Amino acid sequence: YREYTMLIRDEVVKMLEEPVKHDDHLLRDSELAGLLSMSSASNGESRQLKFGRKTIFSTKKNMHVMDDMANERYTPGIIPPVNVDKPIPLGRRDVPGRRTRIIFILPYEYFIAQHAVVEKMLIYAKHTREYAEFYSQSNQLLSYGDVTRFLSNNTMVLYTDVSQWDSSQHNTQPFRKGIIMGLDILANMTNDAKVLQTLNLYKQTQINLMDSYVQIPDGNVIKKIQYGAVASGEKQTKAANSIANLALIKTVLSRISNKHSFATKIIRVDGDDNYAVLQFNTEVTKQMIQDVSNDVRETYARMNAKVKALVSTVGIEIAKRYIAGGKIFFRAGINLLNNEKRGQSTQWDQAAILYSNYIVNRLRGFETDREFILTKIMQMTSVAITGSLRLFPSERVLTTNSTFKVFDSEDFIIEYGTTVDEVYIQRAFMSLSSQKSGIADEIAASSTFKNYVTRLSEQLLFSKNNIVSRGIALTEKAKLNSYAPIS
Amino acid sequence: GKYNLILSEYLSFIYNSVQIPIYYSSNSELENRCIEFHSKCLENSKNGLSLRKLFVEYNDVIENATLLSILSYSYDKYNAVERKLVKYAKGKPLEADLTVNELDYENNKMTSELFPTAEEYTDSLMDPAILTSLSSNLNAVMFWLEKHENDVAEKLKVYKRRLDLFTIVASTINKYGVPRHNAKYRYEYDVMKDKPYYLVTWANSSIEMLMSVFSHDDYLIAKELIVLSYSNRSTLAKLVSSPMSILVALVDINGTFITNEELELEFSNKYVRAIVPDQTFDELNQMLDNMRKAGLVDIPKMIQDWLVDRSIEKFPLMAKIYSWSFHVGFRKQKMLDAALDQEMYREYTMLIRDEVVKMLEEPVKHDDHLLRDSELAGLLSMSSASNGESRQLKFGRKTIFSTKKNMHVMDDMANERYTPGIIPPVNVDKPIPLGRRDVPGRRTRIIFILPYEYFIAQHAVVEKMLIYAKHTREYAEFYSQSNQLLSYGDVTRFLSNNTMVLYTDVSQWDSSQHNTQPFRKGIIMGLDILANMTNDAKVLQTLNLYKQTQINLMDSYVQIPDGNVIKKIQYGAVASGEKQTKAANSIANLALIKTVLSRISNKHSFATKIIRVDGDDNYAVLQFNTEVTKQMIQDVSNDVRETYARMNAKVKALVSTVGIEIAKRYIAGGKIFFRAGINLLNNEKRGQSTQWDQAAILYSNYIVNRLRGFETDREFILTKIMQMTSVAITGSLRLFPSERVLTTNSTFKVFDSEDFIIEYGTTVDEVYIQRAFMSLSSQKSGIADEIAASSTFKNYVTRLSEQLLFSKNNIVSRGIALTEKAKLNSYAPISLEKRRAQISALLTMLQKPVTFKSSKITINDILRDIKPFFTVSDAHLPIQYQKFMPTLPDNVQYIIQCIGSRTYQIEDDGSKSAISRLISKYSVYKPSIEELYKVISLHENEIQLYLISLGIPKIDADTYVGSKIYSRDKYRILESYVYNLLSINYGCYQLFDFNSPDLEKLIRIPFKGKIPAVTFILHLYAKLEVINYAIKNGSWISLFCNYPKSEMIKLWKKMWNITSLRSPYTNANFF
Amino acid sequence: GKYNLILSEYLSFIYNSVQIPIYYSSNSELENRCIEFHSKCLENSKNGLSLRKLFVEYNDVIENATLLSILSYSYDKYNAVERKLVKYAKGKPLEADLTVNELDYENNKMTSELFPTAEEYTDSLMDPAILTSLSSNLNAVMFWLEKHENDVAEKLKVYKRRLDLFTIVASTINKYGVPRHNAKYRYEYDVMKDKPYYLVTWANSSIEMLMSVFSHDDYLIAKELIVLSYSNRS
Amino acid sequence: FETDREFILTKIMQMTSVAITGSLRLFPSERVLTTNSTFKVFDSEDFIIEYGTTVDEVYIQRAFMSLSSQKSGIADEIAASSTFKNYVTRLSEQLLFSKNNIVSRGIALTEKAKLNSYAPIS
Repeated sequence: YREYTMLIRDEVVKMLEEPVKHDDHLLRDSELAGLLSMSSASNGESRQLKFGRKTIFSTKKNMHVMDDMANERYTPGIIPPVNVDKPIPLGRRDVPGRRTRIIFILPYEYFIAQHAVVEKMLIYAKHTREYAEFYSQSNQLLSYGDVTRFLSNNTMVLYTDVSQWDSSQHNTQPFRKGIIMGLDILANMTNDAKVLQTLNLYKQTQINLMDSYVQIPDGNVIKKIQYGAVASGEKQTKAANSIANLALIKTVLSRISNKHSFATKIIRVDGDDNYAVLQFNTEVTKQMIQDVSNDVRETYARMNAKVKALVSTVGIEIAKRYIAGGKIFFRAGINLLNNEKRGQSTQWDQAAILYSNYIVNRLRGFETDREFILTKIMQMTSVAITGSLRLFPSERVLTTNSTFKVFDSEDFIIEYGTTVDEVYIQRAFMSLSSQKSGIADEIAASSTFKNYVTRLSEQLLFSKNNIVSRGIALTEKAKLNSYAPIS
Repeated sequence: GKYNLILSEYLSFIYNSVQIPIYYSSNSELENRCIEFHSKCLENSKNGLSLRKLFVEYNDVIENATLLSILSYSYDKYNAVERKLVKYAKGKPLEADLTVNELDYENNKMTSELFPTAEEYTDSLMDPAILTSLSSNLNAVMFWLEKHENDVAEKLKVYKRRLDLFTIVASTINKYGVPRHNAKYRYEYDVMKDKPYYLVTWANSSIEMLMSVFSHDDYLIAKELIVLSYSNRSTLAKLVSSPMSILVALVDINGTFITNEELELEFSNKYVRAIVPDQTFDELNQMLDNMRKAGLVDIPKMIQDWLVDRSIEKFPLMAKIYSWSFHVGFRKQKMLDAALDQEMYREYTMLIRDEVVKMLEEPVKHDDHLLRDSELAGLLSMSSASNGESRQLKFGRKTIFSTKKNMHVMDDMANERYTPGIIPPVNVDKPIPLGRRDVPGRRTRIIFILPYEYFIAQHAVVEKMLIYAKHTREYAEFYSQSNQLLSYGDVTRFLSNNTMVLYTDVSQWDSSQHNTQPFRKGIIMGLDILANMTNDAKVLQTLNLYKQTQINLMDSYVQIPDGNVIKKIQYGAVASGEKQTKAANSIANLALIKTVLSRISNKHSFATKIIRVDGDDNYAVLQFNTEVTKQMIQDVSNDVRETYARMNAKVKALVSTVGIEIAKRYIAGGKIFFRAGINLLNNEKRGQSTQWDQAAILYSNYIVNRLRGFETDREFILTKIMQMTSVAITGSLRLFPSERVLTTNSTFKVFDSEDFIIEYGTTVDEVYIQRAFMSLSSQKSGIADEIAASSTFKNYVTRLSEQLLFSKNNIVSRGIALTEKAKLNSYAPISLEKRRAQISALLTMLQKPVTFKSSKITINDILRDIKPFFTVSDAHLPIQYQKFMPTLPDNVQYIIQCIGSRTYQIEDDGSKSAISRLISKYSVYKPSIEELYKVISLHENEIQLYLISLGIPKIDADTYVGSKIYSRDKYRILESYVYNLLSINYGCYQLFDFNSPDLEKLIRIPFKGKIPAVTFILHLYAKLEVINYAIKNGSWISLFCNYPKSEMIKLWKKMWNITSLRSPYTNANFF
Repeated sequence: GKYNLILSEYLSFIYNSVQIPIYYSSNSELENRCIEFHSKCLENSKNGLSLRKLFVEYNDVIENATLLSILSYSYDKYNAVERKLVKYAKGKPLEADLTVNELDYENNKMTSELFPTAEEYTDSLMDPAILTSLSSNLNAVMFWLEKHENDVAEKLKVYKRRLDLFTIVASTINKYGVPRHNAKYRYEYDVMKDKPYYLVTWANSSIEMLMSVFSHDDYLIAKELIVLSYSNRS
Repeated sequence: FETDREFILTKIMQMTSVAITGSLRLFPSERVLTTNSTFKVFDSEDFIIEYGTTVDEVYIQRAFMSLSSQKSGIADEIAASSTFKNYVTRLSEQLLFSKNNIVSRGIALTEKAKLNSYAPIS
């Protein structure tokens, strides 16, 4: 894993080489940025809180910062240990046709110590084609065209399914070693306390992780076993995962070269799949593909990693898209009548979501009869005013472009008030669009909210910032509803 | 989307006895389908039948319509808390060591002890003051645990920690039972009588903290504070935080950002060795010992471990502690106790007077119109004036208990009582009532309650003072549009191995009985000097009246309560409550440091590189003609402290070479840090906000904390919003508003469906609902209108105008009336009448709309138009800027790493426009951005009269109307209005450099025509879109725009017809 | 933001017998959460159960949504004024020197004197003409005093002044009781018949002025005008 | 003259509230009360006027405009009699030549805007 981890570290450095020496303001003030980002942060345990003179069960990580700051408990410089003493709760992600995967549940100190670095990492990715997921504003079509591009009778394509490898206990040591090693190299590049502070804190996240215990339930009881594998839940997850996956293919591809001579035309990563089109100084024979595939699989095997290493000359399949016959294909299996998890959406939104799902499927392939969908919307939107009187909303109410719009009167086509009635109703609907919450206001009434906002601003403003200040408050008052008692 | 589904779990969790979702839609056919589905659902449920078949029979409704809210038919008692809590009462209750609080009542005794009788009890010492219940918090916490009782790996560990801790709360609460809350969310005497007085507030703080834990350290910290706080309620917060000041000095600086000539943060590679003297280390040991001798164990140990290497890389922890110490609650002691704490000043007072003069030197000689008409300006300002006693009033034929100072002016003017030339004496005869301000980890401070004559005699002078401050860097709080980042960069700037920094904590000095004489003498002396500079009666009248405020103050008695009785003691200290408070306080604090710094010079020779003030802290970086030695720092600090001592002033004078700490921001390791302790489940005081606004405020608080450091689990916050927003239509039927209703940008918007990211109606439904919500946005008050019907209101408005207008001012006149009709609601009978009435309209609103005569356009409508013309394509941005605010969540920090950040505020009021300056140069009136926006959108002929109507000279007024500058001014007014509507200055955006060269490249926009308006919005819309994508993806996207020339004209019309959406809770503005 | 919370004090102050906040939001998911929180709150209250647990279970609603209004379930009679006022009726009622007004009816006589019979009475000479009640003003004034009964330093002095003066109003009004207002916020003949005709308007003006005092001078002024106005009305 | 702002807030609280039952009053919130609309009573900070900046304010802002102007079952019938039609036409006949209706539509509402005054309509 010397070759493998070495690339992971090096990739980390490039992504953060120029910013570190210059002493990027983002790196220096990483704490404020991560703090601000919380709205787009993961999730933590549904802790207990008190604001003013009441109690709540908020699970949102941002609010935790509020309770902690207004309680002298807030201490980001000290990132909670994720081991036997204070293990990691657990979250999950289900998907049809695949073993269930777990999701960590690290506290907020972790997101804060990871937002700036990852964000800076992504910018590098943003302009690097190897990362087919980030590059520019690129859509899946660009990725599709790139593969067919070099396909010729003298070049074979190779795709993989490193999903299991990303959680292989073997992977964690290298993965963590490389990230930490790079942070070390970057730290010996600056003399800025703010940056070094950030460079160091990120390093610690990896060290605490190196040995992480999991609060795994086992019935109405909560067991507590160890865990030497890497899971998702960190900011760097999606970004760092790619770095590793890209690092892996580079390692396998170079090793196989020892035997056959090719030419790496393109190399790419995409979550749980990494591919590459390599050209050969001669025509591709069945024997050649069989040999390379074997050499590739054995190589993957040597690194003790479970993977689906296939090889072709005209097509590739991966989790997001499959190119069969030179044509681009997308899977179309989004369960419509069985959701993955019970979120916080409402029955109405549930329907608008169902219609959204239906359209995506129709576009991709699978097509549930539209009459059936209309029926569901009829069932899902209706509301009862009495025990023997339901009120089924009309098509105009349902499709008119508003905050309650569920679908379209003609799939793929969006209409806009053209008649007087549509506009008459259109202006009328906006009225009762945002109705205050007898909780979302009082919360901004406690010293906690005021201190948190002011505390964040005091290190963000100089003059009379209120245009900025007014927005930050609503930024929270827009997510706060999440909390059951408010939603 | 996860919020709507999550809410289902919460409801099913609480209720075990139906859930009738409600779907709406812009689509007309679907809408009838929605109504059928809804109607059948009630029938099925009120008949005890299934509903699975109905949902299948309405897949279109579920999948294609929007969820409007979820009805809940229940029939228990909402006493599920008593039953659920027991499962967690397995632990052993906590016993408070009633021998910890210096002040008896600060101890967590049994309520029946502190208050033997009901007429003696007063939740005035522990009131959460928040419109949410303890049972709710307990309920919310239990819901999370039920949901995450099976999580695995690290997620589980969070549960084990959360599970453990919560047990401490459940076990203790269980012993006394779960206190019942009344409608006013207060805690009466009967419930409280047999329970540990400080129980309810404690549970909120413990719940707030335990639901903010993730890593092991969070747990020890939440655990230690949770436990000690139960008994210690007067020094835990102060003790835990205290050492942070010394710690900042300890770490060196490996590369930091500074302030360059263009006053923008610039990355510097400079290195500074944090050298500290031996004695300073002992000072820190004592802080640790005091923490130790006070019960602490693990937290002290942590700092101890940190001190072995003092690596900024492991500093994040020290920060979590300082931020966490604040979430222990508010130190709410008895008013009297708070009140009780309260030759060589020639140099000191002399500077205070001189500073006062400079601020008012040029204006006085010229005879500034503001100084001359100070009475009208102060009168107009009343809306932004302090507060006075809730007097008794009569308007027309009724009676009211208004506390607002402006209304007092109305009663007095219409009663011949109004007499500003005679400012009420504030002594034994007519003492000063009292107000208060509580803060975690600090002795309670009092607030005067002077009448309105005082604000009026102080608005113009202070306002003129501030303008001077506005362009003077010494006052780090006022200078330009400066944000805290500029202040941060200035300190690191000169830091070198030949210069030591010095910070102070003059908070106590500002209230030291010693201070009042000098402070007042200097202000009065300066007024005397200024008075002998003019011959203008109006100005001299104003210059004199201000002087008197000081003289009446010199000897001020306080109406201090002492039980159900109102004592009346003296008071030789200065307090807040005057206009000049914040401004004058700084003058004094700056005056103080100048005095100490000059005196110390007598010994060592340095060079004052920078000097600054900031409320209760003042600092300075001084350079030395040689390398700084530990001995040198020890000597200077001593000389400084002794000097502060000579002036008999209690202060925290520290000294370092690499870091500084102060009340607003601490710079440890060359990196800028902000505290993150805003209590979420325990408010300071019971304002006039509503339950809904309370929630939007809570979410605001949560985001600020996340951004600063502390992070309460977002799921918990969602739960609170679910509890706080819901409203009952019957005694067994609550109506929980949906996620679309809650997050859609409106006057009821509480949060965002993705923190740090603001959405805008893009679908037909969002807009359909968006236009619908605006309707019932402002509902008349059967009080706020009649009040404008009495001769009082009419006389007051006319009286103010008669000395403000000449021509037909009504554009100005119409605004002034609403200016009052917008605050008037404050008065309980109006806020309560409007709030209660709003519920009937709101409940009905969800029911059935479909009939609205929309015609008004907003940002939602404008932005929706531009969307289709933007072509997005993957782009890439490298991370180049280092980190300086290490706490920022990774997704937020990433944007700064790529595009950078600004150390300035974006003009969002039009204050920097030529027309505004002209209106200000001659008239004292001040039209808002909205007024400037409406006025600018007028015809040249109309605009000319407006200026005349206010007083601008015709020669000058005519010159503007034509002039090229006016055209540009038309562009600037719109810019300020637009930025205001995008809160570009609040939230997390205030930390983003929106003019970043790096961000600008990602946007592509051809100039179809030199039309500054449209080119502007397309660009800003382009920038916001790219930033938001960055936050929600970690990758960048590049946008292209081919907006047709024809489309631009249609869009141009829309730009001057955008209305607003009030919701103030959204307030995230922290630095 | 202080207005919404202040309103809570006022409601809790007036009602002692529930308060069901109502939150709305543009966010759709939060909105359903708001509805759940609202629905459960009615059920808990109409069943005499707590609500502390529910608020914790809806922190998102309190913190992130907007307050739309605050419902109030009461069951008394809104006659809390009679009871609260007595605490302040300690002072000695004022007696109007009916020998001050050149025009007889300008004098603050007993209504039954100026208008012996009901068909003769006419509030046309003292009608506040405002759609607010005297009891409300009295109620509002009492609320402020309860809230600022412990203020310290100079703030307290404002209270002492406000406290003193108000007593003049409370003491005088108490002697005749607090006049009841009808839907039209007018003052009929029966209520007025045994009270100093110019009482209601006077109380409004006295209340308006005493709630406009701050400095010592304001007090003497509010005090002198308040007293002389009771008899002098011309 | 300055009446304590807290007192004024109290009056607004009393004056705005509305009862739906005999034992249930509905006190409108601060957002409902100060948000710039046809029901706006005051400002959350005297002398300063705000404008919807958050999504909620705008969401509510568009919603309030809806029920802003609700027809009067009297102000319409009045324009239905020959009297109103004759009066409008009579005034216009000596004011117009071509197809004036832009002007004509306004005159009618000019009256339909004050007509409410009449008690039975207000």
